[PDB]
Amino acid sequence: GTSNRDWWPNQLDLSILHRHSSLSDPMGKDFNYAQAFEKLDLAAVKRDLHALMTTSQDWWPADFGHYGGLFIRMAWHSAGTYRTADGRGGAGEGQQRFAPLNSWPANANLDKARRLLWPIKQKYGRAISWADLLILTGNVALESMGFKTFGFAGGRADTWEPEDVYWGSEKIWLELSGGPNSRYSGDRQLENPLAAVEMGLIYVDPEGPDGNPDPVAAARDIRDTFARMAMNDEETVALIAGGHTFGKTHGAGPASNVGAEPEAAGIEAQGLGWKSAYRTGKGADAITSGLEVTWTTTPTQWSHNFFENLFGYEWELTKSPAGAHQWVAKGADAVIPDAFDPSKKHRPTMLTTDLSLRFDPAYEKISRRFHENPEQFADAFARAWFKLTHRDMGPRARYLGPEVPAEVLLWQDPIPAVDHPLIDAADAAELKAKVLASGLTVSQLVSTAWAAASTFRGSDKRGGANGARIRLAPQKDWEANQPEQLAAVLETLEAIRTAFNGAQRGGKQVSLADLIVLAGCAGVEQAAKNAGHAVTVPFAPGRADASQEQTDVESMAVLEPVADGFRNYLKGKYRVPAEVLLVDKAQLLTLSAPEMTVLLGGLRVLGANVGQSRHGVFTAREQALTNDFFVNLLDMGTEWKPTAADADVFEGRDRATGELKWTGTRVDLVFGSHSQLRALAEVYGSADAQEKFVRDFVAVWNKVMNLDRFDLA
Amino acid sequence: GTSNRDWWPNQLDLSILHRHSSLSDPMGKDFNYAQAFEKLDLAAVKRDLHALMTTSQDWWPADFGHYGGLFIRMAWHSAGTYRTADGRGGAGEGQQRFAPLNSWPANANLDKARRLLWPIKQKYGRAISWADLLILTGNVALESMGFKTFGFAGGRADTWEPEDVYWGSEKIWLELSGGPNSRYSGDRQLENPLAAVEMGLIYVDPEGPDGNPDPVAAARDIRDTFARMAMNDEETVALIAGGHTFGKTHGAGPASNVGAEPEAAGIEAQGLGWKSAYRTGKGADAITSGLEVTWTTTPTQWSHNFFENLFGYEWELTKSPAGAHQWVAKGADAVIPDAFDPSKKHRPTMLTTDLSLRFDPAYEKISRRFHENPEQFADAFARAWFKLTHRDMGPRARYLGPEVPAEVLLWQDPIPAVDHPLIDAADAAELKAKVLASGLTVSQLVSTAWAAASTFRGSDKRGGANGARIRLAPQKDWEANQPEQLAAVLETLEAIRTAFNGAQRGGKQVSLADLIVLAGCAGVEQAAKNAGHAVTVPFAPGRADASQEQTDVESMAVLEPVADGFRNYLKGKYRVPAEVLLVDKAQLLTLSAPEMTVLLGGLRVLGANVGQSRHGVFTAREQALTNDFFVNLLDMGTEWKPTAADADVFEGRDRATGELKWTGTRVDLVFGSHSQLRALAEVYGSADAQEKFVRDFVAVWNKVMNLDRFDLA
Ligand code: HEM
Ligand code: HEM
Ligand SMILES: [Cl-]
Ligand SMILES: [Cl-]
Ligand code: NA
Ligand code: NA
Repeated sequence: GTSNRDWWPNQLDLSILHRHSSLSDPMGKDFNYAQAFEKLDLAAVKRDLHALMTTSQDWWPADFGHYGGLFIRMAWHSAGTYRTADGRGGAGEGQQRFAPLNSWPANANLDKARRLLWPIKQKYGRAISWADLLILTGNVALESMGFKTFGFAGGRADTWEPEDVYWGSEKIWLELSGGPNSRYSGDRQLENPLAAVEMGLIYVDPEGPDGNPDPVAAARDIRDTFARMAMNDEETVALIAGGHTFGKTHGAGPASNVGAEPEAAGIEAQGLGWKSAYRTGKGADAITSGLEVTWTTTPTQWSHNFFENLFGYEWELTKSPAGAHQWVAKGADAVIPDAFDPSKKHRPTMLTTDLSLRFDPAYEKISRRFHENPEQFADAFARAWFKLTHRDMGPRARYLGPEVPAEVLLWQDPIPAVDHPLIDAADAAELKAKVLASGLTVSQLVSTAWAAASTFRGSDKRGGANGARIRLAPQKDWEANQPEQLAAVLETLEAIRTAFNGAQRGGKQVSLADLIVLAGCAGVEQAAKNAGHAVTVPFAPGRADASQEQTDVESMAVLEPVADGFRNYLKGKYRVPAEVLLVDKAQLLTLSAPEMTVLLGGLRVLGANVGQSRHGVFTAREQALTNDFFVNLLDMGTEWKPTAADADVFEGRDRATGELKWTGTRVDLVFGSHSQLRALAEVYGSADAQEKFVRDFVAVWNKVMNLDRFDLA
Repeated sequence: GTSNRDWWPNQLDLSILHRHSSLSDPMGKDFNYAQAFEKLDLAAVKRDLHALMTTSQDWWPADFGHYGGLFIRMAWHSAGTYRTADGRGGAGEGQQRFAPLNSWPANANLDKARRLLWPIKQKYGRAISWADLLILTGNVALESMGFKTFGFAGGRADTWEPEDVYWGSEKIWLELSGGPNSRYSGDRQLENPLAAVEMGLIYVDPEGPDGNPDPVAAARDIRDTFARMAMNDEETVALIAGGHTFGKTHGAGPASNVGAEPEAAGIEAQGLGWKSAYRTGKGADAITSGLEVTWTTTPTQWSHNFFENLFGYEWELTKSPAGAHQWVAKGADAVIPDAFDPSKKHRPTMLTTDLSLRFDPAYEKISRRFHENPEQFADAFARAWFKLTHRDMGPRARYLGPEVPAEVLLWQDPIPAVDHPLIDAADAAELKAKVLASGLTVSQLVSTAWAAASTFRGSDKRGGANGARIRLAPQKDWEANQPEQLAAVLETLEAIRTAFNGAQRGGKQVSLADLIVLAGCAGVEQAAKNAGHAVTVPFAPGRADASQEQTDVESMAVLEPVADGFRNYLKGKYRVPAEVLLVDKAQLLTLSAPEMTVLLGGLRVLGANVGQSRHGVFTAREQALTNDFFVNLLDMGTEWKPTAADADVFEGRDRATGELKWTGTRVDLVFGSHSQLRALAEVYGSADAQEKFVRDFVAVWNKVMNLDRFDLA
């Protein structure tokens, strides 16, 4: 059946903005997962999970009689898809249970792991999400095997369809670099936003880069991909060596014995995949990655044996029974237990990427320190495990249940608690009048609030105006934020703030975070008045100001908007067309297509463009809140053509005279070209639509202003 | 970016069930288009459209100084995509303005026609939909040129994204038959549900079948496609000759001059396409189809000159300036006006498909009668034009405005007026108790009501339980409806009805249509009580009973369910797997994926299967409304394998013992296989889900019962 994507494979895709509708959700529209979770008997769930660890099922027998290593890998892979570049992936949506991740080659046999958990899921129902369950199971696996975890938070609501993520452009699973759709160019430079070396891997190839078994070059891939997952060297070594303290890999026979992944399997497979024709196809005969490595002498118990083995032997390159590259300890005795036959022991083995932790010089120093100081290792691994499995959960306000660690961690972008009365409505009116009396213009107030609030992304719930980080490094210096203009607004607002706060009684004070937002609201009000409309814009106080010391400058860098169509900004030339980057930003903002449309057309007329660019400013009454963008964009009296200087800038001329009326970019003109966007623009450009436009603009403006307000959840 | 559809191109696509979300709709959740339309000054809109007909724009100059022919073609094409097989296509959703239909080669230059109407659309805003405006414009065209239309109804609400329609499997526009994705097999048998001879055409190729200019063979393709659009020979001849009374074709130069269709065009083309390098690119130089024919001596005035020319000349095969096959009158004088140069005239010309109306012997008889009696022609054309443009609008209850024709037409599947008091809540309770006391079983009652209500399709708003047509030919004899069992139920209900209605005063009576639905409601309540749960199922009276004489038996044939997964029914073996046909049915029923899931699982345990098949009946308490379908389907204690006799029937055995527990079809087991469906089944299969399951089942049951209830809109 031929589709629109077949005929016009490059047209923009707006269905990414309309996922996750109430239509696909089986829960009623008022269901609140946090409320369900908070009444869960978490202790009961944990007891059942502890029981499960050693309850072997014959359709996928437990190695060593204990599923803990399998479950650790399952939770690690749940979390492991995370990319800092866009915040997409991670554990927080339970996406391992849907395509494509349920069928990635690196997730082979995790279908079995998930299926082992169905009885517990069934028993507790909506009070524990799959998303929470995968991580809690990993925690219980660790605790069961003698490792004390740093804590756990619930609150990951389940989702009900696949998330739209760019995972790469290869058309072949596990394609090595340099193909027609390579993710690598130059000196092994991985394309942003990707954080894995091959399509269908988590981070790196366990055999080495492009299959070449060099530990030193593998380390370079490890460092790069883990950094793209928000992890530094100490965290990386702790996580790899911690995880590989447990369990084993599976490669008992040739890979050609393994059949179709879950999404390809027949209907009778009932959602499982990778059925194997090798011997019994399971247990002792399992094939998952094709590697056959068991790291420690006690694979079901926390130990310090990983680093003892890593440093205590020299290593020889060998092949598994499936033909994959791996390492075996020279001259060792058979000291590692077999998973099924108590009469069999094996020599210590390692992956190429495990050897990276000894042969990369920076990792070697950490590894040695961990070998010499095992308590350091344990604490680092516990902290890293917590970070790995919570890094996409957002502010601490979203963390639920009795095991949330009290310690505030820098990567959580912490926001101080408020410990004073908040401004009320009379105070808000007094502050908005002060702001408008200061001389700050509508363009300045809207631009500033926009810059502050629009760093939010719903993928990992980072960013937003809470914290007033716009005033700190690095946000204060981002080009899109117009650092010189920004500084002047902030000084004026800080003086208003100081004067208001110094006049108060009791402890009442306004934060700068709240004042930035409220000043934006006053801008919008003023713009509506400029257009002859009375409009009140809603404002909710309660934001606090974070410090520079609470603000990791290197972690904040990934929030920098290099493309922000809402301010007609593009920091450089990119291969993806600007209108696709606009839709991508709208998705991170949680906007629908109508919301993106209304928002952009209003911002253009309020003066929110970077540098005061006239591109898309289709009005003769700038700083007035009108639907002029739409009415003028849709006027067939104007003809548009690209400029000779720049094919991405367009000139709009009177059709009859030739006279220049406007200029615009691709992000402006898409609204007149894309047949779905244009249908939305037509609603707002109609004669009956001015009041609708104003009211829909205020609603979407407020939405953006509140995106990070989980304190009001 | 590689997508799930790239990796698994045959997996089932559930996003067809989740279109039209409140996310994508720019109007607020409370917008009601009928309430807007009812206050539109339709007379004023028509005056504006009348003026537009002779107000030429220089970017697309009006042939003859009159846009009427262009607008008639536009309205005809808006309607002309309709297929009776599934009800999909037609003018009722305004889909011409979205992909793919906006860019079909047969719709070339209708982009210009729609753009001409933006000022009016803009002026009247949400009070007239695009969908209604396209049709209205064609009526105003006709009226402006001296033709009396049959009437007009508003009420077609606009849509905001493309509909999911199977238009064929070809990957090339206008592909000739016999390719690797041919839509023809056997002796020129067009595959169902398609109603056009090539991809991107409306009905037929104007040059002849596969480009062969034989009018006799063309006539076969005309008859077949028009019948697949619900039009008979009289109506077909009336429509083709009626439409070709007006305007002209456009083929002034070679087609290689014409550029990209709108969806492929550059951003600067602002939604238009087919830009032409031939001379001025427009007006006297226009190229649309590549044909260059002007049919009558007065292309801007209704006449009977089409038939005067068709029968008063002999015709010679010729070529247009673009090389297309067309016909010219032998020996004729230059009597046809030129569209722009008042000093130039031309000989009469015709398409191959126009000549079909004289050289097909059946058409020739109708065409001669129309030639001799042009008043017969005018009335047939007006009736056909109304039917064409309204055929997908649904029951007459949906028809809005002051020009609705009072004549009731058989093709409307008309429902008599109700002229008596309706039953109240106490009456409904009395009737449900009588029905249950009669001995009719839960399975009988549920199956009967399901059979009656589930003929609805949202594509053209035909079918449903209103009318009690289940008791008439042909519904009473459809295999899926189990004719002998259905007859026994209907006799019992008719006796209850007679007794209740004979006891009343005051003229209160209950229709059989209502009692069929009410009795199904009693069954569902009884099933709930069998499970230990008291629930009330909502019921809304006001359906009426249609007669046999008010029922077109041949038009009702396309509503027969040949595949109904909700009753585990497949009338024969099809190319398309049964789970794909289930999703197709659910889309016609307007169900989401959660709604489809709940409904199916509940119908399985109520005894709704055709023939009392055990397939999918995963319960030991049949006729009790429980979630047993889901709990048993999801039990990993059961292993599934296809049977040797039939690869589409599966046995479920105990994994440990081999003992046979169940049988199922593809439609049952897809809920345990597809990863999104399985996620939904898991919710309803959980230990906390009995209350939810019952509530959600009752709600979707009531939804299905009420699909055709536009009297309650
Ligand atoms: C450079 C990074 C890493 C690579 C290349 C890697 C590679 C793999 C491979 C190839 C397997 C075998 C799959 C199979 O055949 O069953 C595996 C197993 C496993 N990995 Fe990793 N791993 C990495 C990091 C991690 C991390 C960070 C953790 C957790 C903290 C982890 C925990 C596990 C465990 C527990 C197993 C054993 C599974 C079982 O017992 O069934 N690994 N690793
Ligand atoms: C066998 C069925 C039919 C065929 C093959 C056919 C074919 C065409 C073609 C090839 C064009 C020329 C497009 C262009 O070059 O501008 C056209 C024009 C047109 N057709 Fe048809 N047609 C059919 C039925 C109808 C029907 C049912 C009507 C309306 C009742 C209709 C009304 C028109 C009008 C009014 C024009 C002139 C457009 C103008 O003036 O711009 N046609 N036809
Ligand atoms: Cl994601
Ligand atoms: Cl459609
Ligand atoms: Na994420
Ligand atoms: Na339709």
